[PDB]
Formats: sequence, structure tokens, C-alpha cells
Amino acid sequence: HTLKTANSYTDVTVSNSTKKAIRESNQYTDHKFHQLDNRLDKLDTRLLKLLASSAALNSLL
Amino acid sequence: HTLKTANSYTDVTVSNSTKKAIRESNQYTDHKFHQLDNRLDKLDTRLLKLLASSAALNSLL
Amino acid sequence: HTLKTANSYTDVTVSNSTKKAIRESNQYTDHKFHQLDNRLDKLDTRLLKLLASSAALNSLL
Repeated sequence: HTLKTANSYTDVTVSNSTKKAIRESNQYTDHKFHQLDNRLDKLDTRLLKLLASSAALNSLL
Repeated sequence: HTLKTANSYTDVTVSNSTKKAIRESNQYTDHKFHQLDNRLDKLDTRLLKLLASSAALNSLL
Repeated sequence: HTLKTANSYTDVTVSNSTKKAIRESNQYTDHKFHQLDNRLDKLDTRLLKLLASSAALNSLL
């Protein structure tokens, strides 16, 4: 029928758009994962050095 | 009409798919929230210890 | 045709719903960006002070 066909054009087309919204909304999640994951690696290295020196201190006494 | 019906099959079906893309794109946001929120709790505890010891140091003089 | 019209009601309507799922799934990403970005600025300031004092220590010897 013209229904069946319209109806299954919606089916196909919607299914491809769930898929699209997901792919893209994940992609922006991963933009800002990559953006705070960076500010962390930089805190971890600044803190690494802090543990280094304070191992050096404990050891002088 | 056959329009009205097709048209409102699209209505129903699309509305359920906005809903789906959201639910899932939130769910992946929460996968990677849970994944960096962890690396933080581990920096906070490593830093907690650093504050502990440096309270101990200040106090020795 | 009634197809063409139904078909292009789906077209319009779906396109507006990709757009919606995105806008909203980005908006929740930005809710929880803003929420861990905060816990970081608070670790950076707690750590700033730690670098301050340990510059003071190195300098006393």
C-alpha cells in the first residue's frame, strides 16, 4: 500500500537517524573527554614530581 | 486519510527515537563520567596523603 | 503524490529530531563537563598551595 511504503520509508529513515544522533553525541562526549583527560595527565605529572621530592625529604631523616 | 495515518506513524515513531538517542548518548556520557571520576578520586587520595605529611612537616618547626 | 508528501513530512520531521537529540545530548555532556571541571579547579588550587610551600622548603636549604 502507499501506507506500507510511507511507513517503511519512516522505518528506514528514522533508524539511520537514531544511529546519527548517537555517533555524533558520542563524538562530542569524546571531544570533551580528550579535553579534561589532558588537564588530568598534567596534574598527575605535577603530582608525580611532588611525590618524588617528598620521598627525598623523608629520606634525609 | 492515508496521509494523516502515515504522518502520525512518523510522529509516534520519531518521538520514540529522539528519546532513544538521548537515553543512549547520556548513557555513554555516564560511561566516561564514571571513567574519569575514578582517576580523580585516585588523585584526591594521593593528594590527601600529601597534605597529611606536609601538615606533619610544618609542625616539626 | 500522497507518498511524496508523507515521505517528505518524514524528511522534515526526522531532520529536526536528529538536531534535537544532538543539542540535548551535548547539553548533558556539558552538565557533567561543568561538574568534573569544577572538581579539577579545586585540585589545582590545593596543589598550587602544595607547590608554593615546597618552593619555600627547598629554599630554606
